[PDB]
Amino acid sequence: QLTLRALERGDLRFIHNLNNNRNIMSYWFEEPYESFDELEELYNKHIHDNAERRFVVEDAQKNLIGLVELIEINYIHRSAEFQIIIAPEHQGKGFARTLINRALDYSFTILNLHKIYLHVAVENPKAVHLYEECGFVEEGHLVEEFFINGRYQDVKRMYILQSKYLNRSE
Amino acid sequence: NSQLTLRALERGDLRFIHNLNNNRNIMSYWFEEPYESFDELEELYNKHIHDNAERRFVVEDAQKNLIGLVELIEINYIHRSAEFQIIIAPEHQGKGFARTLINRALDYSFTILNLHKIYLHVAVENPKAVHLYEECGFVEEGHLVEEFFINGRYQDVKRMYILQSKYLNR
Amino acid sequence: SQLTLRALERGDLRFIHNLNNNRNIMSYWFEEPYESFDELEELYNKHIHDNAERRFVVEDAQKNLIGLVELIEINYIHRSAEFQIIIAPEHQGKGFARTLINRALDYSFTILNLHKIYLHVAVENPKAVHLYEECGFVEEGHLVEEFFINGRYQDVKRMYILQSKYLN
Amino acid sequence: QLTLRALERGDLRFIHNLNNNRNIMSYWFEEPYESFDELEELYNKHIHDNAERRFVVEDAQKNLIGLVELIEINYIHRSAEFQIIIAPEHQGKGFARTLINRALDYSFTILNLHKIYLHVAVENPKAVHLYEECGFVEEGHLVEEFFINGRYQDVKRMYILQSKYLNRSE
Amino acid sequence: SQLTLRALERGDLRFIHNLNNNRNIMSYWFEEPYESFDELEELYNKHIHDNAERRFVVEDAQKNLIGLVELIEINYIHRSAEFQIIIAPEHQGKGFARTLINRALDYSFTILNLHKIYLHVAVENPKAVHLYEECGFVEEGHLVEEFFINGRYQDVKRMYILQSKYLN
Amino acid sequence: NSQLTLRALERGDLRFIHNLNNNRNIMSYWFEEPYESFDELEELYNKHIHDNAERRFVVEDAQKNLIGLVELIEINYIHRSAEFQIIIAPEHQGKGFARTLINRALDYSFTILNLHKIYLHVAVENPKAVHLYEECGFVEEGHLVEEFFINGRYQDVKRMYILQSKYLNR
Amino acid sequence: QLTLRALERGDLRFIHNLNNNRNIMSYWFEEPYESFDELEELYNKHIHDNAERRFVVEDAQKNLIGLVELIEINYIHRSAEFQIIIAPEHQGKGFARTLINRALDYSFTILNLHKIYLHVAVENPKAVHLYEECGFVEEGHLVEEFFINGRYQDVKRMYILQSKYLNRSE
Amino acid sequence: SQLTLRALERGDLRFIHNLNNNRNIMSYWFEEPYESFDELEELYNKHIHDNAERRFVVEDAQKNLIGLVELIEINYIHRSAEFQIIIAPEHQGKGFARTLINRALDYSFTILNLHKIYLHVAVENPKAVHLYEECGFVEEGHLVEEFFINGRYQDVKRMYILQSKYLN
Amino acid sequence: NSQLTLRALERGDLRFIHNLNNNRNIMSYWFEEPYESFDELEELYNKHIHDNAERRFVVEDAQKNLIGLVELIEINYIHRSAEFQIIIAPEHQGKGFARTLINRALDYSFTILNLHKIYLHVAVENPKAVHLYEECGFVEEGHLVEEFFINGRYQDVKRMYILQSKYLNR
Amino acid sequence: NSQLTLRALERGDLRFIHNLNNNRNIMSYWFEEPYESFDELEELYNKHIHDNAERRFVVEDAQKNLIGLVELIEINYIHRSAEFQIIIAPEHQGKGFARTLINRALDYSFTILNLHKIYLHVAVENPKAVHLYEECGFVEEGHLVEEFFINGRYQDVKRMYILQSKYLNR
Amino acid sequence: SQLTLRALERGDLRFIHNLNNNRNIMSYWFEEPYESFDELEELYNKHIHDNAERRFVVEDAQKNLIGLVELIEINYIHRSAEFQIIIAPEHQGKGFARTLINRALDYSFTILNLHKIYLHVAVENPKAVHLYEECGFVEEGHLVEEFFINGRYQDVKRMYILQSKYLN
Amino acid sequence: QLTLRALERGDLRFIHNLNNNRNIMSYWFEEPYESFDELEELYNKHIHDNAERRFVVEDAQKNLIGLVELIEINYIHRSAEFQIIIAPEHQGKGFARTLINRALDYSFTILNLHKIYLHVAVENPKAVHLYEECGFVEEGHLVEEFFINGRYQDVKRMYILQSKYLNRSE
Repeated sequence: QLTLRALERGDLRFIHNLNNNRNIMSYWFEEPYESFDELEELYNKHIHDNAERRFVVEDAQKNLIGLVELIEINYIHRSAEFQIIIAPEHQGKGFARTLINRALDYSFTILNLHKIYLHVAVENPKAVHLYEECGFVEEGHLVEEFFINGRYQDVKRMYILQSKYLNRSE
Repeated sequence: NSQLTLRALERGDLRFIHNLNNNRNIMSYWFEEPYESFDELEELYNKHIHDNAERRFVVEDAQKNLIGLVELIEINYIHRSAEFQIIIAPEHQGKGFARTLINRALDYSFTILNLHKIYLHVAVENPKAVHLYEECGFVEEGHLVEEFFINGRYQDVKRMYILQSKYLNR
Repeated sequence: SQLTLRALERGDLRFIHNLNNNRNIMSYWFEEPYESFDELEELYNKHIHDNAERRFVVEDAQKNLIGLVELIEINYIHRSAEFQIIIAPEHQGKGFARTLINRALDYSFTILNLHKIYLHVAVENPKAVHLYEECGFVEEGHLVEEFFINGRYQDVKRMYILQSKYLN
Repeated sequence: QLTLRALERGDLRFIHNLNNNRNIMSYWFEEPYESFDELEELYNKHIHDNAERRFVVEDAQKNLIGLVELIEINYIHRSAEFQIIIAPEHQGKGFARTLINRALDYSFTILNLHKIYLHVAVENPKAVHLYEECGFVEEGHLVEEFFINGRYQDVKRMYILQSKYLNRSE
Repeated sequence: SQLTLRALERGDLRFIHNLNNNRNIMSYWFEEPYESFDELEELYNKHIHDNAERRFVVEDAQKNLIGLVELIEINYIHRSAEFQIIIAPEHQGKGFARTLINRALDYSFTILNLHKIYLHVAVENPKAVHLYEECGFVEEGHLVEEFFINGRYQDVKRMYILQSKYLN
Repeated sequence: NSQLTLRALERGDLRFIHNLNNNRNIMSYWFEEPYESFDELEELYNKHIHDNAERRFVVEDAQKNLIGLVELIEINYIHRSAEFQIIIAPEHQGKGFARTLINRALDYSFTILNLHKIYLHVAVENPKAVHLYEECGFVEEGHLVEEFFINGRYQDVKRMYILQSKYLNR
Repeated sequence: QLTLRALERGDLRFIHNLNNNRNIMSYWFEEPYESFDELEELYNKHIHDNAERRFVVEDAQKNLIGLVELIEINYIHRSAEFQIIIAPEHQGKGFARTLINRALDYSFTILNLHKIYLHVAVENPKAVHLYEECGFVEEGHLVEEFFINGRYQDVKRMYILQSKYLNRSE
Repeated sequence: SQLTLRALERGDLRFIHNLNNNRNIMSYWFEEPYESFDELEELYNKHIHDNAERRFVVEDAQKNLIGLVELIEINYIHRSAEFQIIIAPEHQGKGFARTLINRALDYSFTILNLHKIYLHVAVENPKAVHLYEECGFVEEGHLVEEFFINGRYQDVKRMYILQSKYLN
Repeated sequence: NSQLTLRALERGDLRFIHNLNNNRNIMSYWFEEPYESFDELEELYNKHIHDNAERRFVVEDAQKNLIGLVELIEINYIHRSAEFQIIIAPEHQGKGFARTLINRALDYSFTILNLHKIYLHVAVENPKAVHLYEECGFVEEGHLVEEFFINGRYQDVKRMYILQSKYLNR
Repeated sequence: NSQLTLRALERGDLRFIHNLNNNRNIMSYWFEEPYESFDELEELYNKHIHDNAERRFVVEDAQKNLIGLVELIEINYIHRSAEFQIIIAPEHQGKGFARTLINRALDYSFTILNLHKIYLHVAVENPKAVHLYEECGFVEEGHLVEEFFINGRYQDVKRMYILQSKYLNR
Repeated sequence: SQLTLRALERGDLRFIHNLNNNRNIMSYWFEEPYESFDELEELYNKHIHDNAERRFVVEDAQKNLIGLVELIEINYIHRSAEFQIIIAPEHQGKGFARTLINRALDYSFTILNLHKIYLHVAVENPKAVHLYEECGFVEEGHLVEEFFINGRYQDVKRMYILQSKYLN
Repeated sequence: QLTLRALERGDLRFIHNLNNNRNIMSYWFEEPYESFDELEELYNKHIHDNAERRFVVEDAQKNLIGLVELIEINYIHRSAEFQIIIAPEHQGKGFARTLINRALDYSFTILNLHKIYLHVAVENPKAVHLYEECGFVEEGHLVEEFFINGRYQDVKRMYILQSKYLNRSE
């Protein structure tokens, strides 16, 4: 029922809405301010940048569900950072696990990456737990790494390896 | 009240900005010349799309009437300071929006941008505005003598500030 | 209160093009009455950010375009500028010049903080000379054969007014 | 009833038609081939070129009657070449003399030129005679100057001076 | 006679975008199935004048887009090129491949004056290998763990045909 | 007949040119590859707008149906020569337009461009076209051996010419 | 004995040395890091910028003594910020007062400015006192305005007016 | 015969830079005495092909640079220009001004075919006013508080001479 | 000791940097590929002249021998963090410069740039370097699993940090 | 004599050209203003490197002294005409080089460029030059009235020509 | 230990130009032996930042240039690259090839983290084929009439080695 | 003893000398005028043009002997035009046949071309004969193809095929 596809110029109004939402951008440790023009100019700049893959998530109806991104893709170390956003209107419909799996399938069966890692607020224990259920393991607890809502907060760095993902069941 | 929102300035808001920027009585509050072609406005908007030293916001109510403008300018990377400036459109002056909007600007400065100090300039000959700012936590740190040429003569201005520690501990 | 000056905009260029291609009108500015819309628009573009001029269109309360007022050669150090004005043919003879001249001076002296505004006017236009005198300008020069206009060289008055005089 | 005005981009389709007409271009010693794109690109190139003035001729109805041009304007010698075309549909309505006078008025009373000259085929004696009636005098008979319709042809160069034009009647 | 090859055009890019973002299809070309329309269109623009490739869309008599055929890495001296073809899902199983393969060879050999056409095909696609053999291609290589596809490295056949064989 | 006209190629004629340029049976007569995207065609058209070494014409009948193409290429400034090439669209082949169009091209070459020599190439294996050109005054000056690769083999072509003096004295 | 002249490209090595000196840049509230290339590229950028005047100070021997700058020159308000540096090797030779006077003469008798202001650390009372002796008066005491050597510090803003400078003695 | 005017060249810019940064000299031209060599050289470059000015350096027989003469704001239609001249400090008081003024007029009137040359001169420089009168210039304006110079606004004479007067 | 100095990287230091960047044993400490043409180095240096997100320093002794390199990268404007990296040239390893240089980098970060947190990466399999950093006040916040490909296999790295408040209060 | 050679103008000849172009007495023969900075000369030389409408030559003797300049300008592609102009440097005037150089220019025009007609302009008030040209085969085709402003007044000029057929059959 | 690979630099281009214009040498790479220094240098410039290749020059202990080694068509996903090597004529026959081949493999497998290195070698060069076999490469293709070389089409072996085999 | 190698920028002075020599350029039907700047700019333009190969000929001493070029290389028809120049000082030393063979070897054994053709004046029978001895055969006698030294002249077009060159001896 859910499909990941490449980000397109016609999806930019959707991204713009997310990028200016304080409560969504807080999960990505980003400032919730971006004019359409900054957004669109940065999109243009990175069209041919091989160090990132940005995906939009659609349901069968072709409602826009959210965003998945693989960034800082490094081709010697074969690692990338994974980050995901599910739009407020679709939060709590049970789609996260499916989309995490899609991202990992893409990473490990298409791009042939070795390692995917992510950052998650220590004060978001529900997401830490979801990630662990999907196979990620804590490799760091970064102290006062990000300033979020008036104070410095700690974050977990978590990872999963291609070997585990592909071979755990063997 | 909670009805008001601050959001990034967008290209579709420029006709509203053009109107304020060509209004002598609105520009006088910012000590700026009330002359700007749409082309100058737009080309400067284009020039500063990626300028990290400013944040320009448009104020809207629940029905999306444009209420005014809030800007943080001269944002400094080391000293962690910025200048706050505001414009409430004539038809909305005196409604009680100002205190709310000042608090929103400070929240953005202190809880998102992680700045140390916000300062502003306001005319000595506008004592009721000075009073309002005092009630909002700003304190006078300077009284600049004959600083700006306005309406045929030079005027004095107060320089007023507030620090992050004070805002966050009130 | 009825007449207002506002910055020249791209949508006003057809009006300007019309005045700029009118022989009678451009003779008051000592300018050649030929300018394609492309030359006009390209020069407009070129000077968007030029701090040395301020070009204004005059509008009545109904938003009819009445004329143009310009402050040019604005100098940073000397604090002087040249003033020029055109009232469209369909609106001359309605007594608007005085109001418009005073608005230009108010702008120069209360907003731009200039020290001196000067202008040039044909010696053969004594009515305009008299009007400028009534508004406080005084002759400081009688330029001999300064401009070629309709087959002959003509003389022009240079007239000025200071900030100190205007504000007092 | 006739008016000369600056050539505009919206008159280019009219010029294009003239510029591709063998029997009209022969009077100007030009090749009758010009794509709209060549025409338009050359127009663009010369927008700010002070060495030429191109005019379109209209009647009161605002029918396009023809073209008058002053080219190779030199500002030390104060001379320019005059050339005119009346569209086929308006030839023989007696407009040439009026338009020659307009061009001379412009040259001598606006641009303050000293001398206007023109070239006319020796085999176009009617035009040589019209020009003489309007004050031009032959200063040259250029031998085999131009290749026109399969052979080299001779042309008259003719001129008029500002002094004569302005002062003849005095 | 029903199917035709013609040059790829800008109006065909939505069709290509669809195939280029389809995982199943792009697996036949050993390519990553992600390409924004902007990347596609920008690369199209970049290669307009590139003599080293010829990209074709396949159309039936009704002008339905059936697939794509490409001649790439066309070499000037060696007179070789790589052939690749995609038939859209909605049109596979209709027996068009043979016709299309022959059209690509006709183009290469009767129009471009090439000496050799080669292709790559997954060892795990024996039906495609057999089809290419029927059309005159012969295996010249069995490339070991050449491409990573769906979580593992796969082997591919390299197959070729010469102009001399095709024309005789 | 006199119904046919030659005129400069224009941007609005390019869809017609695209059609001919992608037709294998039309391009074979010019020894050119029948593949050209509209973008290649248009960008090359743009590139050559001001190229004085060619003249490209479109043929139209009285009702403005597009009949074909005539081109003079490789026009040389010193040697006063050019290559003539023609295409009559399939639906108009065999109507008797060709002789007229060849005469129009020669008239343009000799009476307007003042060229000395026009030459052309035509397939030896198309003897009836060779004959037509002979009837039109062209004479064979070469028989180029295996000059062009066409349809899987090399073909010979005649090189045929006509001089200005012959055309103008017939 | 001392002369102020425009900054030149051959003075850039001198400026580079000052700009990378922690104890000199602290007086200007600037970070003491600037590659020659950043310096030179910024110089190039600002060649025609009318909002600043940068001067080098020489003695009769043509030793480079220091730097004087007028920045943020505003031509409606007629104000500018003054800042000065005397090289370490020339500190304490009694040149500051002379160079302050030179700067004020330039400001008020050449550029026709109305007001010059400066910023000086509250913890640099000797300089505050020198400035007062030269006619500047405190108009502000800016609280925690700048981060300097591990902590936020206060600064005085001080000014002098053209009227006072020119007319005090009258 | 000893003194000559020739076009300004790139190798003369150090001389100009020196005069342009000299307070006493630039006061005669009502200009700010600050110009980096880069601003000077960049402006020189910008105006290489500008037809509205002619800048000259003055040389004696030994090729010593004596001064500068400029014809600026040359107008195409009105056939007027402004003349300005500087004689380097080391060469003032040698009586060269008269010769140089006449050379500038010869250029304007016998080469550029101008109708009018005008200049501006400080009212507080009566010796220069007298010299220009001796060379045929006459006052046509007394501009009030036209330029700010050394802390105060000063008046300047505008003076002119016509081609007809010069050639006869 | 006090003999060592940090200063901005300059173009004349690039041959020294080229040497380190092409040394497999030096680059291994930074998890980077030891291949960089002088042209790549120089062009990237040019590209980043005005990049405010990094500070690159060269270390010199009293006699100006080049000792090594210190860099603060990924400097963030909001979170007030940066990554610290160091290289001591082979001939100067083991001399006792490292502790000094680490303290100099922290002083710059905390007393000039006003950063909140400095972190670094160091190989788990280089325990003595880990120990040194611990003695210098860094604490382990992560142990990144198979993070980098080095010499034919993946290696783990410690992520270690220090905060401004700790450095400034020691 | 046969000692003289014509060759293409080169960049290393521009100082010689600068000298002639700034000489009032040399430029008067061409009716041009004797003012040209080296930069104007050089930049125009650069602009016209590929201009096919002119051929500029430098004259040298056997010992390579620069003798003068010969130019063919306004070379027309259809009409097969050009304007001939010459300058003999002052020190070489009166030596008998002129007739030779005129014949060399005509040989180039008629035997290499295949032009039909060469014309020139020469002052009516320089009758001995007119005579020389007549002896060289040029014939007067015009007497242009007050064509050029020279030395304070307008002067008349002869327009003289020679045709290819006459030159080639003498 | 005597021989080293280092990145190609601008100062090494004369050496490369010499090899690139040598017919005998370039025949081993199936390349045309013509390249002006300007084409070479311009292409070098173009590819400075191209991540898909690594070009190396080989030096002995005395810094004499011995040869060139290149890793090209480096692929991001498949983790494959093509290896090619040239030893200058004056240095062939000294037994350096083995060392250099192993250095290229060490780079590919221990630094670039590649999965597969392949190469092409003329069937008519059995000595080179044997040397590559000794270094662990195995034939995966025999490409028929792949390259035109000295008047005829020649066959080439494609040979490969995997990371797993090299590291174990 | 003779070697062909790619043309280089340091050979341009040699080419310039040839390109300005009337008696050498006549063999190539080119105008003998080319400034160094035109030459060098055209060289630059064509650096990457795959449709030509330009070679210089050296002897063992590394004297520059002449030039060989393959131009208009077409990669579908596999044909190119061959042209050669031997410098005047080396004419008649018997090098032509060797250099023709070198060019043919390059064409047919390196570039894999099918056909090489050339143009040679009918009035240069010695060269026609040399070419025939080297295997070229006349395929055309082009009538009044080129204007050379005051009149139109005829030229032979001659060719040789790869099949003949490679297989004649088999």
